[PDB]
Amino acid sequence: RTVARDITLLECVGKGRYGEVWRGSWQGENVAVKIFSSRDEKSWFRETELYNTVMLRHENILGFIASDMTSRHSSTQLWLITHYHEMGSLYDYLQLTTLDTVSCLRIVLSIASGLAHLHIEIFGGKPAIAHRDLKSKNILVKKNGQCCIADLGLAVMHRVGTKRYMAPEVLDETIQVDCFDSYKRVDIWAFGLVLWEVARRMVSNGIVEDYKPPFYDVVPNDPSFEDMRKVVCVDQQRPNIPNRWFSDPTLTSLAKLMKECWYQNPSARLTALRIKKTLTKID
Ligand SMILES: COc1cc(-c2cncc(-c3ccc(C4CCN(C)CC4)cc3)c2C)cc(OC)c1OC
Ligand SMILES: COc1cc(-c2cncc(-c3ccc(C4CCN(C)CC4)cc3)c2C)cc(OC)c1OC
Ligand SMILES: COc1cc(-c2cncc(-c3ccc(C4CCN(C)CC4)cc3)c2C)cc(OC)c1OC
Repeated sequence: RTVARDITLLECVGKGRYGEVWRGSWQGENVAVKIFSSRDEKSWFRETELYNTVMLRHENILGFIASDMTSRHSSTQLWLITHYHEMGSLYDYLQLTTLDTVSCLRIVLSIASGLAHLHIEIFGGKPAIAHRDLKSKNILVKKNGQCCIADLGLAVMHRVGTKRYMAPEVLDETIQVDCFDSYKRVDIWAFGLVLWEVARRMVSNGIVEDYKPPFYDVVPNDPSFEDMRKVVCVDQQRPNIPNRWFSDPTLTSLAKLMKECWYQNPSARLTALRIKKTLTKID
C-alpha cells in the first residue's frame, strides 16, 4: 500500500499568538492545516486525546481528518488537519454581510445543534463535552448556510478561555470546577454572546447594526481579566438590545433567548437542547 501523506500548504488563512492555519491540498482536495506554536502544544494534545477517545462526526462540528506529530532536528512539529470551509469564520463573515430572517435562524440553530451534540452524553456513543472557548472566531460558515464549531483544544470530557466571552463565575472564580454541568453553563453564556453578534446583523425594517464584538462599548480591545470582571460581575452589565429589535418578531424572540443565556446564576441558564427547541418554534 502507498500511504500518500504529502499535504501542499497553499496559503495562510489564519495566524495568531499560538499558531497558523493554512489552506492545503491532499489528493486534489482542500484541507485546513493548523500548525501549533510550541507555546500551545497542549491544545494539540487535548484535541488529539479527545478524538482518540471519541471520533466526533456531526454536520455542525468541524470535521476531523488527522493529527500529525513529525520529529524535527531540534523541535516537534504538530499539525491538526480538518475539513476546509472556504467562507471562513462567522466573525469574518458577519463583517462582510447582513442576514435575512431565514439565514440568521439557520446560522444560530446550526450552532445550537453543534453545541447540543458536544454537551450530550450518548451511551453504547460519546462522553459529554464542554467546549470552553466558544466565540465567533471558533465557528466556521459552510456553503449550505449552516455553521460548524471548531477548536476543541480546551474541551473537557465527562490556556484559558477568551476573556471577552468569560461567564461571570469564571471572572469571579466562583465556578464549581468539580461539576461538569458548570462547564456547559459557561458555554451557554458564550453562546448567548454569539447569538447577540449574529442578531445585530439581521436586517429588519431596513435597519441593521454594524458588526461589533460583545462588550465593545464598555471594555478596551484585549480587555484585561479585571476589565471584564468589573463589567460582568460587579456592575452586572449585559449587551444592549436595540429598540428596533422589538418591531421584529424574530429579533424579539432572539432577545428573550439571549437573556436566558445570561443569568448571573449559572443553573438558571437554558440548556443547549432547550435553545434548539426554542429556535425551531421561531418563525
Ligand atoms: C499516516 O499519516 C497519514 C496517512 C494518510 C492516509 C493516506 N492514505 C491511506 C490511508 C489509509 C487509511 C486507512 C487504511 C486502512 C484500510 C483498512 N484496513 C483494515 C486498515 C488500514 C489504510 C490507509 C491513510 C490514513 C493521510 C494523511 O494525511 C491526510 C496522513 O498524515 C496525517
Ligand atoms: C484520513 O482521511 C482520509 C482517508 C482516506 C482513506 C484512504 N485510504 C483508505 C481508507 C479506508 C479504506 C477502508 C477502510 C475500511 C475499514 C474497515 N473495513 C474493512 C471497511 C472500511 C477504512 C479506511 C480511507 C478512509 C480518504 C480520504 O478522503 C477521500 C480521507 O480524507 C481526507
Ligand atoms: C477556528 O479554528 C480552526 C479553523 C480552521 C479553518 C477551517 N476552514 C477554513 C478556515 C478559514 C479559511 C479562510 C478564512 C478567510 C481568510 C482568507 N480569505 C480568503 C477570506 C477567508 C478564514 C478561515 C479556517 C481558519 C481550521 C482549524 O484547524 C485545522 C481550526 O482550529 C481547530
